[PDB]
Amino acid sequence: SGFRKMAFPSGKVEGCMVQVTCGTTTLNGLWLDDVVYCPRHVICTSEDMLNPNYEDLLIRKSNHNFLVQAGNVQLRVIGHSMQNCVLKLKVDTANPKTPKYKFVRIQPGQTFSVLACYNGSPSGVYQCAMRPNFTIKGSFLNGSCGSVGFNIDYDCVSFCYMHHMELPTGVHAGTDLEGNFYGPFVDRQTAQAAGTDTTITVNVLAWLYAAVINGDRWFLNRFTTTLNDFNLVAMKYNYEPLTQDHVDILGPLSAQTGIAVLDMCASLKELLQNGMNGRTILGSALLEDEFTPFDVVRQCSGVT
Amino acid sequence: SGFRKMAFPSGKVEGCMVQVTCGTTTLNGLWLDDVVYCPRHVICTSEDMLNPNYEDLLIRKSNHNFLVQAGNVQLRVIGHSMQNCVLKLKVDTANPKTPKYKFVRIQPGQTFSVLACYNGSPSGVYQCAMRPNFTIKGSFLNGSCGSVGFNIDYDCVSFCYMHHMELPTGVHAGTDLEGNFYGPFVDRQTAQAAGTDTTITVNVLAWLYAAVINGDRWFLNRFTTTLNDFNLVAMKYNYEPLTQDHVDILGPLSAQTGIAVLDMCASLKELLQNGMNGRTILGSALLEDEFTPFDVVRQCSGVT
Ligand SMILES: O=C1[C@H](c2cccc(Cl)c2)CCCN1c1cncc2ccccc12
Ligand SMILES: O=C1[C@H](c2cccc(Cl)c2)CCCN1c1cncc2ccccc12
Repeated sequence: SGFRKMAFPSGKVEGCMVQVTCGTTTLNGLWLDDVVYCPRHVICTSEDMLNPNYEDLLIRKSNHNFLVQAGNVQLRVIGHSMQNCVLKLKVDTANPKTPKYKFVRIQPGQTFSVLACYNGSPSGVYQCAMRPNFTIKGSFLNGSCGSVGFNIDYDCVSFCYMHHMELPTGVHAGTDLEGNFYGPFVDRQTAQAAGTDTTITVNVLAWLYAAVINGDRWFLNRFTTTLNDFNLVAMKYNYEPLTQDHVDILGPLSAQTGIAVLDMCASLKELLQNGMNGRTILGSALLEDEFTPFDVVRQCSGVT
Repeated sequence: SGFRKMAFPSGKVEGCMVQVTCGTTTLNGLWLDDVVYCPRHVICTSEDMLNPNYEDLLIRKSNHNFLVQAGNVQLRVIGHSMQNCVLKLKVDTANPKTPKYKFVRIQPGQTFSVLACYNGSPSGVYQCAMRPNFTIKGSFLNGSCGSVGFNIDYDCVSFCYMHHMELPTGVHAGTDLEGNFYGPFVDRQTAQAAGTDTTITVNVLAWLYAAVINGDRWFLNRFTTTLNDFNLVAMKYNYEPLTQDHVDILGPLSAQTGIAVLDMCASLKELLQNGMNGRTILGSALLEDEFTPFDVVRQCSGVT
């Protein structure tokens, strides 16, 4: 029993973190095999962040200008190239701690663990979600760029995020491991619109299923609804429209609890229309949307 | 910017997790140097959990009855002994992955990271606090016993908790690494009273300071209070009484923000008396108490 905002164990990712310095800028890098991946703005000073021409700035940089340190040892840089918004620094030594890995571009609403890093050293791990507006509500200070987001399937690490930027709003933007930003964001210090952040409806329903499993049942009611009726309410509350794909994914949790997905939708509808009335669900006074249906089954079954 | 319920990186602890089996019972063990620490109820079947005589049960067990597996390799057990509620299994091989470590008995209100484990394999990491009633609101299923709680200071791991039990209430009880339970709990399957769970006032104030630092300021008011006046309100709301020691520890956050500790107390008093009125603080609709003043400074300064 108990339901926590749980992150994946970070050991496999810690063994990949390195420090990358170029000129006066220092950030984190990800060392997998003989390649170190990092945000391309490592070649930038604060001044050229206003309007950088990355290709022109990179021309002034040679292999020896990229200092890569793993713990206390220096890595020899034998190659450099820019792939979208990331630099790939080829080093002469394969990371002996490279786990089995994949690079994946996650979908909005999917969750992942972040290993926040400063100077190539890990400071903390937390779980978060890719918001529908392609931002992440992280916890990142200056120097945390190059910190990565990931998921683990038994022994395989699927890297899905690389931290690059903090918006003036305090939320975070970054890329997949091929250097493509999630959302419309550019690696420029300019005013950028994040967009309307809607609630991940399928995740809130999964979390309601987790609450029933863990004993919190006060919110279950005598009502049902339809997908279209529920969606009229979800629209009014800036909740993502629920589809049959979402209903299908909630299948296992619906079977585990014996509560039909549309009946759970009616409970959600009533919570949206009436509020929590001063009560809590799984120690929260708001509807939590950073647990996917897969996360709930995993945490409630103890997959290692 | 951003404030997350952040856990320590778990790599150092993952390298210590092993599986311990005795008879038909399997749980987790902690391998440090040539010793494996685990809950003493590993010698128990479900039947003798009702009223076990651990010393009599242990008499029927020899070194070869304790199977200790680290990954896929078996460890040879050359010694066994019971220290309070934990067993110490001496093995013939020192853990090559043993980090610098200490065993510490934490104080109620202190926080720590938990690496939940099943069959000696890590499944997830989350941050939690030792409640004033000596329980932890964890996320643990059957098989998670022997999972440990810890803190990290640069490279030293301070082990502070070993999971043993889930109370009928759904909360968790366990021991320090010398086998002494936190609180009044016994390792018996019997009805046990957890006690009144009060809110950790100094932690809520630290979290309010973190909110001001991260930009959420709506709750700051034009009022002040005294320690005695504040405590009259804290009593009414089952909040821990605030002392001058708590005020002194909030010193650095008070200096960082320029908000006197008693002025922040008045903001807290008003939030307790008036509620949140449908608003949030750091993405929460309730007052969060699982961040110590040390946690807030660390997360807001990026200590690795
Ligand atoms: O956002 C940035 C800068 C930036 C500006 C424009 C585009 C890009 Cl790609 C990056 C570069 C310096 C580091 N950085 C930061 C990244 N995360 C958290 C931060 C917390 C406080 C202060 C800066 C932070
Ligand atoms: O609580 C217990 C049992 C127990 C009973 C009485 C005293 C002691 Cl020391 C231990 C032993 C089996 C595992 N266990 C569990 C520990 N944590 C989470 C659990 C979630 C669901 C079911 C059992 C859980």
